[PDB]
Amino acid sequence: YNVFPRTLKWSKMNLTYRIVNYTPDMTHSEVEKAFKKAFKVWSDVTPLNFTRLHDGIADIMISFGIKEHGDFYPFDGPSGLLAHAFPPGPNYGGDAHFDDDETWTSSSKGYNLFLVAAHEFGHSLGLDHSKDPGALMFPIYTYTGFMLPDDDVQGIQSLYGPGDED
Amino acid sequence: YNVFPRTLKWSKMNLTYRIVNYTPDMTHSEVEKAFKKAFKVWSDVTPLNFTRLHDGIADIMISFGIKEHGDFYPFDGPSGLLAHAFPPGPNYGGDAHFDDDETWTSSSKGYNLFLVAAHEFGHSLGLDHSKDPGALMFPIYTYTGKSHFMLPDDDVQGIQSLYGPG
Ligand SMILES: CCOC(=O)c1cc2cc(-c3cncn3C)ccc2[nH]1
Ligand SMILES: CCOC(=O)c1cc2cc(-c3cncn3C)ccc2[nH]1
Ligand SMILES: [Ca+2]
Ligand SMILES: [Ca+2]
Ligand SMILES: [Ca+2]
Ligand SMILES: [Ca+2]
Ligand SMILES: [Ca+2]
Ligand SMILES: [Ca+2]
Ligand SMILES: [Zn+2]
Ligand SMILES: [Zn+2]
Ligand SMILES: [Zn+2]
Ligand SMILES: [Zn+2]
Repeated sequence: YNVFPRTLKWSKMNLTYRIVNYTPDMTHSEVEKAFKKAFKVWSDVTPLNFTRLHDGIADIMISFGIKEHGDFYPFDGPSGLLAHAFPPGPNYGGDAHFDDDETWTSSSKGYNLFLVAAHEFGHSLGLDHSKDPGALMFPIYTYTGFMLPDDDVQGIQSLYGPGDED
Repeated sequence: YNVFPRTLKWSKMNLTYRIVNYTPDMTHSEVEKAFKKAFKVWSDVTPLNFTRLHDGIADIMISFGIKEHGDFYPFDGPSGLLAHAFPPGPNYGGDAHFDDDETWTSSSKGYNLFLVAAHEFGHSLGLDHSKDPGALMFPIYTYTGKSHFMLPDDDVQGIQSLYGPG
């Protein structure tokens, strides 16, 4: 027999993602690089592995949409809500949605896609918002050139462990 | 940091359920008796008690739906997904939905509702799928043709590890 896990987390370490569509704001290449680096933020401190799929059903389906886009969390046009992601689970679980009424960038203008994605993928892996003001999972956007804060390290390792520690 | 905490088990032994609507396939009486019997499977070997409500909010809301039916876990017409249930918790937690594109029966002409409900209520109470091929919680429907149902030992040990013996 099997009881349900104590916390919402993936039960396998090999996860797949798919970029379903792209923002007008950045090249395909810029978006792919941003997401790849965002996943590496988390794989670097756990045993998780992320492989990209070009079609079909992935564990983490990533898309850009506006207003109503197929869930209970409609976006709201420019400004306000920027993105959201669903906790590990069946079907839409793990999926990450970005509001394409925002301006997404590879730089410090608008919202840096890498940084917001890194935050959203935290949710896709089972992290909620943190009260640690320095945490990646703190619910307020900040821009910098990346090292993952310790609060997020402790959080993600509480779920999946550290993977290779060196 | 914060993770998404799972309610492993119900915090209370006395649970309510409500049959929100009914399948065309069976009489109201047949449906009510199947669900009552499905709960009895679990209450017979634990301290859990189940009482039916006819109106308002209940711990376990039971309904029949087709395709997209309000939770963004859509059913798929005849065959495939038969039903799903949410693990213990608030909101949708505990709720059980049956695909009304399936044929439901009190016998063997279709899917026996009692059996599928007994399995689905296992999920409502915090059981995941078993790997024991003889378990009720094994994810493959089977019908024995016997007038009496005996809860397999795997499921008994499973549910009692959560709630203890009656
Ligand atoms: C909806 C708002 O949530 C976010 O998207 C979000 C992005 C983000 C980035 C940083 C950060 C920047 N440089 C270093 N860190 C740790 C810190 C918190 C953050 N939150
Ligand atoms: C696809 C979802 O899984 C189910 O709906 C399901 C129903 C079911 C019934 C029995 C059974 C019948 N007679 C005695 N047992 C133990 C065993 C396993 C089962 N799984
Ligand atoms: Ca917005
Ligand atoms: Ca998904
Ligand atoms: Ca845009
Ligand atoms: Ca179906
Ligand atoms: Ca409920
Ligand atoms: Ca039907
Ligand atoms: Zn969304
Ligand atoms: Zn967030
Ligand atoms: Zn449903
Ligand atoms: Zn099941």
